[PDB]
Amino acid sequence: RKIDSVLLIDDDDIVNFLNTTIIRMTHRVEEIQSVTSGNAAINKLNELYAAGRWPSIICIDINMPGINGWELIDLFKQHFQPMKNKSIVCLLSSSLDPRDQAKAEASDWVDYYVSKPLTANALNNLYNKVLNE
Repeated sequence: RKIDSVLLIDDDDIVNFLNTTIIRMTHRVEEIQSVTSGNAAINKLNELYAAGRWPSIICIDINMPGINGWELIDLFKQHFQPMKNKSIVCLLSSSLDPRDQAKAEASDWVDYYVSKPLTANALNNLYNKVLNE
């Protein structure tokens, strides 16, 4: 019942650190990694496709120096459509907004949209989404 992994994309280290603690507190995930930008994300997911590997869950901060989480998804839509459904994608935004909630629901790449850091509830649905895969 473990989860293979989660990749976190945020440019704020304290948040990556917090989120990755709160995932540790959950005892349900095998490996956790972290990148701090959209292009570093590409390079890593890319290095990953190249392996059986694809993160079990992906979290992405909307607001990021350089391209934001929406542009990163637009790029996923275009580089990585193999995986559109081999992943579970969570978007995060410090401040929650209705516009964005709606796009997340729209988008078939984004499975969820929350504030920051991860909570235990949010991680539980994410785990349930990977299991009702």
